[PDB]
Amino acid sequence: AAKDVKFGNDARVKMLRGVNVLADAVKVTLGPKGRNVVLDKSFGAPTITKDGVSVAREIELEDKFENMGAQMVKEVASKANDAAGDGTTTATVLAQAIITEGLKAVAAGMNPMDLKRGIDKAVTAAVEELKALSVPCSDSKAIAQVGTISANSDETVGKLIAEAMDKVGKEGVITVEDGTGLQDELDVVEGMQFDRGYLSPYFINKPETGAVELESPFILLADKKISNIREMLPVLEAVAKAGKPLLIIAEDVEGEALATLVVNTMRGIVKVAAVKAPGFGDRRKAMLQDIATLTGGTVISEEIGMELEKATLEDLGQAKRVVINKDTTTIIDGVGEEAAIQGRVAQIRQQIEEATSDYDREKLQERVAKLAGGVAVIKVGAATEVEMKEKKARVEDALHATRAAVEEGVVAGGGVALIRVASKLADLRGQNEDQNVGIKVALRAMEAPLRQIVLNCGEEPSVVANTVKGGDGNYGYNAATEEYGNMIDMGILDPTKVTRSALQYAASVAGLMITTECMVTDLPK
Amino acid sequence: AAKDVKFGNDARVKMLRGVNVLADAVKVTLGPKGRNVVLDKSFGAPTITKDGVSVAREIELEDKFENMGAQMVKEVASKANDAAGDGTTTATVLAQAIITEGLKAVAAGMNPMDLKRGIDKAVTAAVEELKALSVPCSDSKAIAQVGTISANSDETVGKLIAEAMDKVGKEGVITVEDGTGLQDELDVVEGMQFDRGYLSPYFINKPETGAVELESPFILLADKKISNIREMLPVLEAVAKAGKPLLIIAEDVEGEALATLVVNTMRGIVKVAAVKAPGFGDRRKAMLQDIATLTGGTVISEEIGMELEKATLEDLGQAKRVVINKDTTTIIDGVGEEAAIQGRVAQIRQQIEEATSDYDREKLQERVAKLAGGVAVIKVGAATEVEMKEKKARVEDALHATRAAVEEGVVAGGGVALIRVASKLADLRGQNEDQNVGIKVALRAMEAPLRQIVLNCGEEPSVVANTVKGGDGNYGYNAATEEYGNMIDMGILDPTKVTRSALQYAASVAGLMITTECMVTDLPK
Amino acid sequence: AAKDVKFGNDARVKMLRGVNVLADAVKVTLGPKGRNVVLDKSFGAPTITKDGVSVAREIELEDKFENMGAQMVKEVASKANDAAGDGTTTATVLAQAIITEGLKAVAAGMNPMDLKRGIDKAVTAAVEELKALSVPCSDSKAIAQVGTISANSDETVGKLIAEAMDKVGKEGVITVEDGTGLQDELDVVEGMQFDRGYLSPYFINKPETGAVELESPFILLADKKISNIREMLPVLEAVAKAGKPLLIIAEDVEGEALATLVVNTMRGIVKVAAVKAPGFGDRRKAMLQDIATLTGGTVISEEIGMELEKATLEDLGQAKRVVINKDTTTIIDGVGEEAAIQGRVAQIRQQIEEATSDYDREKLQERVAKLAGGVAVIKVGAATEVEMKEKKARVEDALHATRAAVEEGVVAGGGVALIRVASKLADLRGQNEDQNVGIKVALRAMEAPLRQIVLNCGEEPSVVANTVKGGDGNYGYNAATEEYGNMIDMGILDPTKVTRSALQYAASVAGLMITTECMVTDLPK
Ligand SMILES: Nc1ncnc2c1ncn2[C@@H]1O[C@H](COP(=O)(O)OP(=O)(O)OP(O)(O)=S)[C@@H](O)[C@H]1O
Ligand SMILES: Nc1ncnc2c1ncn2[C@@H]1O[C@H](COP(=O)(O)OP(=O)(O)OP(O)(O)=S)[C@@H](O)[C@H]1O
Ligand SMILES: Nc1ncnc2c1ncn2[C@@H]1O[C@H](COP(=O)(O)OP(=O)(O)OP(O)(O)=S)[C@@H](O)[C@H]1O
Repeated sequence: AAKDVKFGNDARVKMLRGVNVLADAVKVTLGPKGRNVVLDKSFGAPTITKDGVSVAREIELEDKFENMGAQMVKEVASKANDAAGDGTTTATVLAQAIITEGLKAVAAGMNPMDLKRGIDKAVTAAVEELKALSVPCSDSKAIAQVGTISANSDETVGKLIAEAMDKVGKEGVITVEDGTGLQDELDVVEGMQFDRGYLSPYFINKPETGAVELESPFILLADKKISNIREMLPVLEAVAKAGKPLLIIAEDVEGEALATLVVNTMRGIVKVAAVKAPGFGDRRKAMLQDIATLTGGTVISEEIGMELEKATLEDLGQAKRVVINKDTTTIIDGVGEEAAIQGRVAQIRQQIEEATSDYDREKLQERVAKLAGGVAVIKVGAATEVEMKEKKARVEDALHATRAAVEEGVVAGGGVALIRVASKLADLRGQNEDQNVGIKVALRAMEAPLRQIVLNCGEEPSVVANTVKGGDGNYGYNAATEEYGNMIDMGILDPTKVTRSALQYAASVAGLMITTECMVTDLPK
Repeated sequence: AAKDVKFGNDARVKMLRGVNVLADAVKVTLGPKGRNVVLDKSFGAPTITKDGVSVAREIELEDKFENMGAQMVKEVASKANDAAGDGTTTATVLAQAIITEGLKAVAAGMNPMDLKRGIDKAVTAAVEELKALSVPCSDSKAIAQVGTISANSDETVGKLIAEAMDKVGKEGVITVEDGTGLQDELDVVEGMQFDRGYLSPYFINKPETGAVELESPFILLADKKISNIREMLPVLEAVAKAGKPLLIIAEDVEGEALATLVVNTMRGIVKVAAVKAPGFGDRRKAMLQDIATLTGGTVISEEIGMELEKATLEDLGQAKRVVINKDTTTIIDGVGEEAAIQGRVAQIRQQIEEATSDYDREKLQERVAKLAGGVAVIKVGAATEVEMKEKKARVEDALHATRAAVEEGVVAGGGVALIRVASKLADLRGQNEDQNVGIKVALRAMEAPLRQIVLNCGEEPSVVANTVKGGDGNYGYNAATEEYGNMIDMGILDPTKVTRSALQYAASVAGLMITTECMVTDLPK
Repeated sequence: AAKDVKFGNDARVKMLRGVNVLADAVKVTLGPKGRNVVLDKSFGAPTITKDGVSVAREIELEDKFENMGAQMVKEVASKANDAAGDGTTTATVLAQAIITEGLKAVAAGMNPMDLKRGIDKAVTAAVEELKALSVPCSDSKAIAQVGTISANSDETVGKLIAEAMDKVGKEGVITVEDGTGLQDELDVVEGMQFDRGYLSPYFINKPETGAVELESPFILLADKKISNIREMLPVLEAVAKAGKPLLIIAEDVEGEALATLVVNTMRGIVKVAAVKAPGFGDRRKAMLQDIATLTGGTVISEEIGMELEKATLEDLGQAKRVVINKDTTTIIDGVGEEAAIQGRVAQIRQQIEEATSDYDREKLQERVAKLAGGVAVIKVGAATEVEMKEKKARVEDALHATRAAVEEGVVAGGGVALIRVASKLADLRGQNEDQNVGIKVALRAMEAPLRQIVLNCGEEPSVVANTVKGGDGNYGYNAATEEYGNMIDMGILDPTKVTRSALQYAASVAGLMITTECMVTDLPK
């Protein structure tokens, strides 16, 4: 239809208003002293939440221009949340700071492209500087410490994460569900993890988590493009007779199949989920064979000649559980015999031995790693179900933070990492005045998180920020106790990966917003 | 859709207006001299009630922000009602007082978080002070007295509840039914009680009471989740042939099952209500076996291999009547033979003997307690049906108040307990000026119930409050007779539990509301 | 009446709008290719002028705040005009450029005071750079050249002014009148020069010239502060009998005295003007005695004991013509006998000889200089009266430009002096980022005059400015012939005192207006 076009400074001020609204709403909740934000619910009492993700998710604006500016900032912040699993409001605060200052400079007649270049130079220098500040978190002691800190200062969860990491390995797989007993337990069983997301969001049976949980499902294996609904009617009838949930592994699923599966799930007769095939090409076929070995299933490929119509329940694979993250999968305790798994591992090991290509050898090495290490499973232990769910959530987020710290490292949190790298990069200069201004904008915007935390605490942000800058090393402000001190000693730690991702994504969105003039949208109707 | 966002002081004033409206509407009906409140009935004459619960339930405003604030206060007040049984209007009055004073202080630039900390410290000291002031109510004489006072000064109900408590036990199960003869009767038979709530409010066949009553129903004992309606279609055919209502106890039911059961109940062909299974894991199965032994039913579990499709009426359990409270269940006189009942009791007794874990032994002990003590049945006795209903309601609310007093204790009522606690804590001080102001706000808000009661009586609230404060012990104001005196001599008594719950929940909602800035809601349309 | 107060950024934008309006209106007429501007005349046809002063004088805006901004810029531009004589539009263009860029920077969040400091540092460096670039104009050849260039390329007036200044002296005083014959005439006669302005503008009998012309007037000479009108009634009667205009030398006059003189001049019976006494103190008395010697008058002083009431026509002095200026005064051919003039000159010469104080000796030296050099009179010569007026105006403005060039020097005009200065000062840096920005604002605003001239010519200003910057020395753009070349060779020359004053005053107003927060006015009524 017709579309209103606003280009020039008016577009920029609309975008600025939108990012301002979203950033205020979401930054009010940053830190331990984050002030509550109450979101209206359609039916029943409103929810109260200091979680930045929820308040950001529930933000849409009336007028299209500032609404889409807010949507851009929200999308990049959610991307940052997906990258590291944390640091959403930090990313949005860094965004709001950089966009505000950069758009002020652009209104000041500066060249937007040079500002973009200066901000990019500043942020890459800050990223490598943070990598210089990073403290390794390889020892199990720091693993337990960060697990404790992430989960509201609980030592048991940190201990559990430490033991799981010791058992399954540094880069293994860790999952958590509920346990029957009051005591936490640990076990390791052959499993899986390949990075593929669900085809449609509607497969989520528990929206609050964002994944699915199929207790004892079948699993299908297919190297063939899902073309017609007629191909999987026999398996649908079989699974309906079985009264048991089902999963689908396919090369790709067509939109008509998307509509059919969504309709079937809404009907509730069959609980079917589908996910993209992992890997690619002959590697994809080999790992599909690995999954068939795991679950006792069989790969149905057109080249072989078999068809999805000729599929019996015996041909289908099985597992005792499966969870699909938004961009990852995990099957646990494949029914397939362990002797066959060992044989397949040995076969791929000789494939590694004969391998000459470096990247193919890396693919084979990670294939044997994921096929032999399996998955470590955690079961939470307490008395009542409310504490089951809350402690399960604590374990989940602590595991996310701990793995993020293991991947890259851990730096003194509380927003002092950014302060320290900013003070380090005080002498950075670009190729002209505009690039220098952009660099200074980035540097002064990287002080935003600490200032916001202090403002939420109620103290004067400028005084605390100046005091923190005066100190050196990890000297910083404690929001909880309102006392200065070595941030690492008091346990306030934030994974280097989360801060790096938040900073980089905020810089990316801010640079992309600074260099925008035209903005086409539907008419207000 | 688009969402209007209001953050800052305007959010606070909107929420203050909403709580003011709800608090006025519900506090006008506090105490014995509560003024009547009139509400719409869509068809017919309006209803008239001094009951705070109804007037609070029917309040929800037109503009979104104050509406949602009123919804917060209403939700917390209803939570207090569910926890204790009464004290809803007291909770809302305390919440209004604390909100008004706290927001007035926050407008004065005081730190919201410190105010919340001060209020929390004050209310914790207040709660332990109430526990200090608590008077035990273990004697049957005070049990009868509180039962009499709760039920509009009726001694017969106090006598009945005293006899029932003596017969079954202190922490037994008490139930009230309708009797044939004018004389009141009492009989105790093997029964059940586990704390689980209904899946959907639509199961409620009697909305005014909040539960359901099934005369001589079947009960379907299950162990797995409900995946398809096909699993219990033969059960539905059997219960339709029987023409007698049915209940479902199972691990869980899903959304399509809820829709199916709601549609079936609206049809009226089958009267079916489902409830979540009790316990957790192995003890869940143990108490399911206990239910099987009570009702003569059989546990259906996929692990055993049994399926819901092959369900026969003989396999179904039975009872002579069933009532499911909003968050509790009771089955009375399970048809199952009593012999197996004491066999199971003895078995679990030896399980207690061999038990080494303390909490598992506690679960086994409460299991044998609930399996041996059974349920008390107290059928009301009078001439006509109108007095049947009103006296049944009186027995219900008197039972709630009496058990609440038994659990914790009983303190001087009329709002004097809070006055005495506030006077005791007059010297409490926090860590700075803001926490001190918060503590003083809580303390001066503790005088709201007595002041409101006196204002409803039409006297001068400040004069009566000052006179009560001048006195010591339990010296207070008898609203009914408009004369001072020892509040316990004339029997005006409040359970410690209800006052404690009201105070704590008012403090909690006040802490959440004081520290709120952002408020997102749909546009006014 | 009440007063509307506007402080903050809205004040800056209001002032910016006002100065933008004034600057556009007045800058359209800059340079030789200045576009015509049409003003409005209350009665008759509109006037048409390319003169910047005329268009600026007639601009005041309906909105009060814009009007205050415009009036500030107009005041400082008129002050710049008064300092040198020509360069009003250049001053306004510089002021507009600096104001626009500086207020844009202030909106960019930079410190106004540091911006003002940077601009002041830049303009001081620019002023000393102009003094470096200055070329002496002592030779009569360049004097005739600049006289020709100022007077629309007329060589005769350049010749005349050269001869006159050779006759009198470098720092002499030059005057122009109308001659009976078509041939130009020149003569030197004993005269006077002291710097004092008219007490009220209403004394101006010729508003288009801003001065008074009294043919053969009497001159009063008084050292006493005017007190009452009765003191000069007898002299007023005497001069009314004489039927001749009068001029008054007095220590000072008050409100009622000047009001009565204004009333009398409006009546037209007596055409009397009054000017403040020159200098100060015993020097004032000594050169009042010099004036008495010049005109044959007498000093009337209370200390001597003589009063203004006792004043005969013989006591009054005489001259053959007198002209007042806004801040200057000259009397020509005092009737006083030349022998007395020589005697007084000798007396003050011996006073110089005995003088020991350096500054008193300087006053004595300039006193003898003005008492011996006298005045120059240049009678313009042509046929008709219209060319009489236009050539007299040409002589006046050429004389102003030539004396301005003689005082300080002459630099390559056409706006390239400032271009070269800005290019020279490209490496100047302040004490921080804000001062650096202010310096760059001043430097980029120095290019405004040439850009505006080129834009008036219709060419692309950026291209011509870049070409001129590329060249070095006095290479520049000729607006009239639209071809590049050497300014000195092409005769486009500007006094170094006309450009310095414009630049300094533009910088002064820009600094004074950048650091303006609050701005009160009267209500719009
Ligand atoms: N008590 C504390 N005092 C100071 N800084 C803290 C404290 N607790 C956490 N942080 C820091 O807060 C940053 C993360 O922001 P928070 O909102 O507090 O936590 P979060 O779980 O990351 O929430 P978001 O919305 O994802 S940023 C990290 O740099 C932590 O080191
Ligand atoms: N005769 C009395 N004199 C003084 N106070 C009384 C008297 N009778 C009851 N009260 C008090 O009045 C309050 C009763 O409040 P209600 O009007 O029943 O509402 P509520 O108990 O706060 O909550 P609900 O859900 O409405 S019962 C309690 O604090 C009693 O202690
Ligand atoms: N032929 C020319 N080529 C280029 N520039 C010229 C030429 N003739 C004059 N100029 C410049 O044009 C400007 C003359 O400006 P004007 O229009 O006279 O206003 P102004 O001199 O700034 O002030 P006033 O009071 O109006 S005279 C000076 O900067 C001259 O150096």
